Amino acid sequence: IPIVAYDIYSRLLRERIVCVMGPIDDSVASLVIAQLLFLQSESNKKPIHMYINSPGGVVTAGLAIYDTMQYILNPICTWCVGQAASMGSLLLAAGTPGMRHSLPNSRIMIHQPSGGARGQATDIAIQAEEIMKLKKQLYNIYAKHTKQSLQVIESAMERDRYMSPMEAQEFGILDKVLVHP
Amino acid sequence: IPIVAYDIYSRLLRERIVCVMGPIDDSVASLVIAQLLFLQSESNKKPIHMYINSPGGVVTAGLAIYDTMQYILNPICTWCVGQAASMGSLLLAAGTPGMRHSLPNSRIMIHQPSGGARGQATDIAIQAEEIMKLKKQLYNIYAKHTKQSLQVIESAMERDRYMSPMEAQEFGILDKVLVHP
Amino acid sequence: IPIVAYDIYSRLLRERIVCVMGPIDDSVASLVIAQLLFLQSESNKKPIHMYINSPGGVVTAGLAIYDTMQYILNPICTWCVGQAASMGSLLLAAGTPGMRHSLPNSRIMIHQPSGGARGQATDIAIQAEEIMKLKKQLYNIYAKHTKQSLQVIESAMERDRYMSPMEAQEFGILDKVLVHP
Amino acid sequence: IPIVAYDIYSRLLRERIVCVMGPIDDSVASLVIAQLLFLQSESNKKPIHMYINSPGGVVTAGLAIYDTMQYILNPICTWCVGQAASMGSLLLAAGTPGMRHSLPNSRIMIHQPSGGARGQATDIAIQAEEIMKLKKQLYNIYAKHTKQSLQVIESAMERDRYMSPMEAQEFGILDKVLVHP
Amino acid sequence: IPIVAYDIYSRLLRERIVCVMGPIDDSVASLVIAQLLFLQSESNKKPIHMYINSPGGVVTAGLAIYDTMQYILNPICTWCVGQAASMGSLLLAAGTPGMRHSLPNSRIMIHQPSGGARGQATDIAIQAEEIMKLKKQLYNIYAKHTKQSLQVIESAMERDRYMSPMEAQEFGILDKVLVHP
Amino acid sequence: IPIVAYDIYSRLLRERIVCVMGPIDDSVASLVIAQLLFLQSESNKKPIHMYINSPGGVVTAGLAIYDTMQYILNPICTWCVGQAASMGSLLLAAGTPGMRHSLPNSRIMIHQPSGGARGQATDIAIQAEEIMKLKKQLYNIYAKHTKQSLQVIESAMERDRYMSPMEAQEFGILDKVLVHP
Amino acid sequence: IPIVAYDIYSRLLRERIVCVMGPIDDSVASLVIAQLLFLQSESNKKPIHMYINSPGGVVTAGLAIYDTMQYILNPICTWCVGQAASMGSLLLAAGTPGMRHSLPNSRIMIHQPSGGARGQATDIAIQAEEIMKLKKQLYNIYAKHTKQSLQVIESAMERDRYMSPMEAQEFGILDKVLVHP
Amino acid sequence: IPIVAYDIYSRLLRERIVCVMGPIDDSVASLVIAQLLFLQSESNKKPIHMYINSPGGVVTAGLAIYDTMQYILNPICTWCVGQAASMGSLLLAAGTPGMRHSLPNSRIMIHQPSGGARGQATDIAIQAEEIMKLKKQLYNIYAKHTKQSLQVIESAMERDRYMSPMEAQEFGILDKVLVHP
Amino acid sequence: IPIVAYDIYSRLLRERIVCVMGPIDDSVASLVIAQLLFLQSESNKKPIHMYINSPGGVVTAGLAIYDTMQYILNPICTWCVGQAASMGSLLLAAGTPGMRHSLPNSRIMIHQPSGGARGQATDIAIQAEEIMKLKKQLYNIYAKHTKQSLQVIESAMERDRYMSPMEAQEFGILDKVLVHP
Ligand SMILES: *[B]([O])([O])[C]([C][C]([C])[C])[N]C(=O)[C]([C]C1=[C][C]=[C][C]=[C]1)[N]C(=O)C1=[C]N=[C][C]=N1
Ligand SMILES: *[B]([O])([O])[C]([C][C]([C])[C])[N]C(=O)[C]([C]C1=[C][C]=[C][C]=[C]1)[N]C(=O)C1=[C]N=[C][C]=N1
Ligand SMILES: *[B]([O])([O])[C]([C][C]([C])[C])[N]C(=O)[C]([C]C1=[C][C]=[C][C]=[C]1)[N]C(=O)C1=[C]N=[C][C]=N1
Ligand SMILES: *[B]([O])([O])[C]([C][C]([C])[C])[N]C(=O)[C]([C]C1=[C][C]=[C][C]=[C]1)[N]C(=O)C1=[C]N=[C][C]=N1
Ligand SMILES: *[B]([O])([O])[C]([C][C]([C])[C])[N]C(=O)[C]([C]C1=[C][C]=[C][C]=[C]1)[N]C(=O)C1=[C]N=[C][C]=N1
Ligand SMILES: *[B]([O])([O])[C]([C][C]([C])[C])[N]C(=O)[C]([C]C1=[C][C]=[C][C]=[C]1)[N]C(=O)C1=[C]N=[C][C]=N1
Ligand SMILES: *[B]([O])([O])[C]([C][C]([C])[C])[N]C(=O)[C]([C]C1=[C][C]=[C][C]=[C]1)[N]C(=O)C1=[C]N=[C][C]=N1
Ligand SMILES: *[B]([O])([O])[C]([C][C]([C])[C])[N]C(=O)[C]([C]C1=[C][C]=[C][C]=[C]1)[N]C(=O)C1=[C]N=[C][C]=N1
Ligand SMILES: *[B]([O])([O])[C]([C][C]([C])[C])[N]C(=O)[C]([C]C1=[C][C]=[C][C]=[C]1)[N]C(=O)C1=[C]N=[C][C]=N1
Repeated sequence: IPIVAYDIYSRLLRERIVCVMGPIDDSVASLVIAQLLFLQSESNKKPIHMYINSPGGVVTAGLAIYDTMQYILNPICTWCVGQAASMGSLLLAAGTPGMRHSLPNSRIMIHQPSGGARGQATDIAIQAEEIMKLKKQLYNIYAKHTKQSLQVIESAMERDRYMSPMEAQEFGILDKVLVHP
Repeated sequence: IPIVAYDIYSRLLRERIVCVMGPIDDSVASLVIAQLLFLQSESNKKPIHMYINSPGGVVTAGLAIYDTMQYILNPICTWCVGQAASMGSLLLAAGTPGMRHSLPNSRIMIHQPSGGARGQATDIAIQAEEIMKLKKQLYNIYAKHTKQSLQVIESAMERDRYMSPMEAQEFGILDKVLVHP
Repeated sequence: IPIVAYDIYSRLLRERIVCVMGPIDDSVASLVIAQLLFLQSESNKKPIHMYINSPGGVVTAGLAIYDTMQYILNPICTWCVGQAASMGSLLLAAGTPGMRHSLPNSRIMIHQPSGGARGQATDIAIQAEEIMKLKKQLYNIYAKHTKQSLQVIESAMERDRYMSPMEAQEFGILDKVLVHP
Repeated sequence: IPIVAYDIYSRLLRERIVCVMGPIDDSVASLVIAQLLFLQSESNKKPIHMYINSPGGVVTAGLAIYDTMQYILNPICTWCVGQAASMGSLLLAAGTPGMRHSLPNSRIMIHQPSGGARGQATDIAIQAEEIMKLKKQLYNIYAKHTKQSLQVIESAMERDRYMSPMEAQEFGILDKVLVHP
Repeated sequence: IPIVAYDIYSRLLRERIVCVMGPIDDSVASLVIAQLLFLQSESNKKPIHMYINSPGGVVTAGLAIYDTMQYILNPICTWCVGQAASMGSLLLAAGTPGMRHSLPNSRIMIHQPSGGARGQATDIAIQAEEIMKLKKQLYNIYAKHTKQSLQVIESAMERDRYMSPMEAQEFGILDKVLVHP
Repeated sequence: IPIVAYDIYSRLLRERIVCVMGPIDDSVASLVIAQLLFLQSESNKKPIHMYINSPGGVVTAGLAIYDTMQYILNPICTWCVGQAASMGSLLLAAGTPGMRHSLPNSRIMIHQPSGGARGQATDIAIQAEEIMKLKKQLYNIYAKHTKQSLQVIESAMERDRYMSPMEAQEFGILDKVLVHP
Repeated sequence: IPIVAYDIYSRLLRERIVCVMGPIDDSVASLVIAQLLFLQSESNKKPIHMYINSPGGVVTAGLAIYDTMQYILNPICTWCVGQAASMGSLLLAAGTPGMRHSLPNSRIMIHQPSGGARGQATDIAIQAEEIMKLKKQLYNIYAKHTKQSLQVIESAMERDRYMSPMEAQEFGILDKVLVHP
Repeated sequence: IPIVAYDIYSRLLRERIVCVMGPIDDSVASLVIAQLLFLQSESNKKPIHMYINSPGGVVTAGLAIYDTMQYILNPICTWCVGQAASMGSLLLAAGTPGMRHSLPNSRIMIHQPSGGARGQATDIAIQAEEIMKLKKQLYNIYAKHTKQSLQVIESAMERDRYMSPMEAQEFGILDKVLVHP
Repeated sequence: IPIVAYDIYSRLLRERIVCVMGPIDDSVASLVIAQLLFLQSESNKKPIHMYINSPGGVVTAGLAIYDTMQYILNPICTWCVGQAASMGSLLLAAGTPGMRHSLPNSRIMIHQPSGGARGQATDIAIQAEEIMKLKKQLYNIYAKHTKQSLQVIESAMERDRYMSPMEAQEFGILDKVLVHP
């Protein structure tokens, strides 16, 4: 990591740029929330830019970031660079309307959640009930921000669904596919 | 394994004695069914003795043995030696009425089934539905042979429930606790 | 393995009983085919009994057994004991019409094939084309023996589909659910 | 970890924000207590904000934090971000009354403690007695802060019990579910 | 294993000699019970000789053997060769009165049972209750055959208690310490 | 492996049936050659039946079998059961003209050889020259028995090429696709 | 570890607070002694606060800390936070009389030392003699600071003995159980 | 890493030199994009120099860098040092026309993408469709910057194709092969 | 690493001394090139000293360094300390004529390149062609700087060829063997 607020990510932080890179877990989520709360405290008016290059991650860690993005007053511009899959595509869609961007060659992928269950039949019934609830929760989120109906969402996310940026724009995950500024 | 129809288990087979020992898996189940079908073909009238010392095992392997025991015409005497837990307690209860035996110091344990699930939320919902069906199936079997109501069965099997032979007799899992012949 | 044509499976072979137990691989398939060809050479008229307790296995190994069952002149009675999943459910359905049996508590499961692919994009395109062809092949087989239409087959096998013996009979996988002979 | 009191968590510390993130162990507990004692020494009047995103952890480490929260004079606002399970849900409930918050999409889970025992029968009897005492201890804590009766607590925590924020508010684990400030 | 009913242990079986050697598990217990039932069927009058050299083993496997020894009509002579610890000392004490032997340099050891427990606090409470019951069970057995009071048994077995053959005879575990026949 | 010249493969050997099953290595090749030489010595006139279910194997081991098949005077009938890939498809094609068979659902696959090289640049140049020679060798063999030109062979084997039995017959790998005898 | 004498533990050191956290080994002991000697050199009059959250540790490492606590002139206040087991409970008891504190929900555990021995019988006799001496040493220490007789100490520490803070106060391990300052 | 903006890579950053070294993954891509955005913000007019020594890497990580290079207004000079294979050769070709350089002894390699697929046949069909789309995408990129037709691109990239710098210049991957400045 | 531009290698960098130590890989090559470009930018006239102690390394990483040495305008003095084998001997020979040095007891070794190949026969033919080209490339480099004919080079490098400094000077790898300055 190179040095220029000294190391390169801190130097970008002064620009109000937050990088969401790689798998999203609790540690990653913790960091991003900290930066979003810091950037809100520096000012509640200036936009924040979130650059997303992620294969996905943990649902509750992603929902933590998503709630933080909704809760802070700042407008948030989201940028898909390279890929946005699972949680990364959800966070991309959660950007302020008219402020959700992709580069020309990024890939978007959406799908239903996956997990596991163990134990006695009663413990398994509880855990299956919980992942079903989370599935419905996530589908509501995607319906809200993309404006697609629940039926469309359910049909699209049953299996892995890869999108080009133009397809994603048509779907409602993002607003602009920009080549040059 | 010692030699006396030559090795000691084959020598017992001539007595119409089948040994169900240790964990019950497909291989074990395969063997026991083979011996039961052989002993039926040698005669459909003479009783068979099943000696059970088992910690439990795979549900479908156990249900395979259980169905074989019901299907053949021979009366089957069951003997609890040492322990009968999970499937072993179910097979013990499945013996011909009035022919289900324990030695004085054997332990019986009954409980609900356990397992796992993996994959997408839809795959998990299917697998949880399947272990729930198996649970209801097994509870019906225990209710049939012990004469307890379903409510009693459900209450008893929610957690691990260890029994002395006298308790098991009271429950209806077995008929006789014998010290000497 | 006990001794009574001496060991218990050889002793059953004299009864024209073939055991298909556990995962189906090339070795298992090799054995079963050998026994079927032997039993045909001993006589082409007498029925053969195939007892199936299997979680599934390799497609080509299973198709090897399936072709052997069709090719020999003998009628083949199939028996589901414990479970028939994947290839095991297909082999169960491949028994001579009116001769396909389940015990009361067996579970049947049907689903589409699964696999993997690796290499260059051209190698992956070839391997995906091959598993697609195998899927269509298998669906034709199930349609033939169950008399369901292809559409029904495709709908049923998209995900894991567990069946009781009565459901399986309704589906057309088997003819008789027998409690006692 | 980015740099802006220089690194991002230290920069939040100046805001009197303590982050309780991931599994709670002795090291984590040590850190949180240190920060709480530091923030009390900086002033005993100003509130402290505890942001909780935790799957749970060690009972004594969690009880250490819980006692520290009760002992210091400062009011403590608790924030559920993402999830609060086991100890995390207990620490969330331990916040100053009227000051316990969740974001809209957080999950709360409550359950009884789990552990192990080994050794001679006398050693096992001691260890089982100890985890039983800890269970009663924890149930008293939850009853105190949620105002539910012990009977309700015992019924709810026998198995894993997941809650939405509104359900948690109804239960008494938290006071406010906030979308925007 | 050398050959002389051909291999050396089978050749001893014709003498009505059963060898209980090494750790006692289900497999070992299965074998010994099979031999005891065979030797009873050959005649119910002739004594059986059990030669014991064991460090101990599984409680239910040992109790299986112990019940078999009580159930068969034959008198059983027990021989301590080398050591009898845990279950081995219990099986030695279970021989027919006046027929329990040690060689001059054998060691006897008695102690309480050991085990483990895991899971939720409710599961641990059940498992601890079960090992306590087994402890009381075993102490009753030792009191019966040695004629010591329960209080003496409890005091002696709290910790590992090694005995010479003469001490064991004084205790009541055995009757004769023989140098030459 | 079951017993009926006693075990099932030996019992088939008396029928002049050789089984080529699974991966082809030196050991497998050794066995098959031994059986072919034995069956020739029993008579040079009677046909031999080779049943092939193989994923492939070592080139020199396969070429060993192939040369043996050409060298012995007996006509050889080849049977594809399940699959014939790599060497297995070559051995299938090497059967006596008009005597090469597939079952209806077998898969045939043909491809070029694969391997590795290591060492100094001079050692690598030698090893690459050797696998190139082997490639040309094998393509000549396939051209001979299928009657396709070298150009066709080279085009077909550049990548993995799966065939149905009818396609294989069209290609010239086999003569008859038989459903029933 | 966060930064505010800069990192949080150094910042507490300026308050004369020493943290004894987790397992006590030579490294941990080295650190604590260094801090105690530093804090004595800064002044011999001002009290030191030792916060203890420990599962236990090495006897000689703990005795090193204990001797340092006795040797320095400063009064030492000890605080049980979360747990004090083994050496942690001993160090808690070693605080200046009237200055030994617990929070309400801490657990105290006392027990005898444990270890191992290896080698020749002479080497084992030496090592057993050494752990016996250490046991007597430790029991004298506990008797001194708790004012219990040796007999009481020996009885209490034979097995693991868990205490609530009030029980510990009654025992004499600590003076005050404080809820709020 | 040596120190002279202090460490050697930061010291080069002040020269507007970005190093793309070794395998290209998300972390590497993240860093390079950060530096490119920083260098654009320092001025949009001054050229950037990208030094490439890479064996290749992840497609989406590489496409992320490639899109960033196109999006920023600065001209970008690319330098092949040592090797440019896979993504490294693509990034080399993506430099500003007339500004793409190689040293005399660098090797360029181009080839099609590689990957894997797993799961059900439907999941495999989706994943194969996705790598096919990515292949077409990449071939369009190479056609754009090298000015070769798609047919030429497809023919060249079917297998690994190594190039000297002069060959690469002829192909259109680069403009200048420089010995001295 | 000790501190005196602060750590010892940075302190030498101010002397225009670059250390090439141990195996040469991409990371090592990256560092050396960075330092050479930095030292050129500080001035294009002042010589650079390269101290070489290397067992060898990756060809393209070494060729990267070699091209950098040729490209920069500065004269480069090379010093063999301890050993120069493979790439290390090539880099030693690449120093400015009259400026290539060895200490008295250094060992030089030259040999041909080594590697590996895998895959289909076509992939292996490509990879063997590539290592052959690299071999010819390297032999041209050695011929250029040592002034030996290609025939001499080929003969010398077929096997490992160790040289004393005087032998190396005779060969033309270096100019001066210095005892004292
Ligand atoms: B995605 O592919 O990243 C996807 C999120 C999408 C639905 C918005 N991720 C998941 O579904 C994860 C997968 C995972 C499981 C286990 C560890 C790490 C990642 N599922 C969960 O996180 C999860 C959480 N609670 C219950 C079940 N599954
Ligand atoms: B018992 O304790 O043996 C119990 C049977 C009882 C309910 C009559 N066994 C099980 O429940 C087993 C546990 C197991 C799981 C996995 C491997 C081996 C054993 N459960 C199952 O076999 C099972 C089968 N299908 C679905 C889910 N679980
Ligand atoms: B079943 O669940 O057993 C199922 C067969 C069903 C469709 C009649 N099995 C498979 O689909 C197997 C799974 C498997 C993969 C790899 C090793 C072992 C088992 N699939 C294949 O065998 C296969 C074969 N060729 C290509 C792809 N997949
Ligand atoms: B929770 O799920 O985090 C839960 C706490 C809840 C009851 C408030 N955690 C536990 O119960 C832990 C689980 C655990 C065991 C072992 C290592 C780490 C975590 N139990 C204990 O910590 C514990 C402590 N002492 C005795 C027994 N169990
Ligand atoms: B002895 O030392 O062999 C002793 C038996 C004695 C009391 C007559 N053995 C045990 O107590 C065994 C130890 C053991 C545990 C686990 C695996 C193997 C051996 N205890 C048990 O077998 C047991 C059984 N059920 C519950 C708890 N412990
Ligand atoms: B096939 O897929 O089985 C194929 C044979 C076909 C061309 C008739 N097999 C091979 O090409 C084998 C693959 C292999 C390599 C290493 C171990 C085992 C199998 N190739 C060789 O055996 C081989 C032999 N000598 C040199 C190079 N490769
Ligand atoms: B306690 O549980 O931490 C306890 C101390 C108590 C008696 C005040 N600890 C010990 O007894 C330790 C256990 C241990 C053994 C080996 C490594 C680490 C910890 N015993 C000893 O340290 C020890 C030292 N010398 C001889 C024997 N045992
Ligand atoms: B090259 O050799 O680096 C090449 C890129 C070229 C086509 C411009 N790389 C790939 O094709 C990579 C290989 C790889 C696979 C898995 C992990 C790391 C690298 N392929 C992919 O990244 C990929 C991505 N999505 C789907 C399939 N393959
Ligand atoms: B030397 O011994 O360091 C020698 C270089 C000499 C010819 C100037 N090294 C090599 O030949 C290396 C060996 C190596 C292989 C694999 C990893 C690391 C080192 N060969 C190569 O680097 C290479 C590169 N491309 C193709 C084949 N071999």
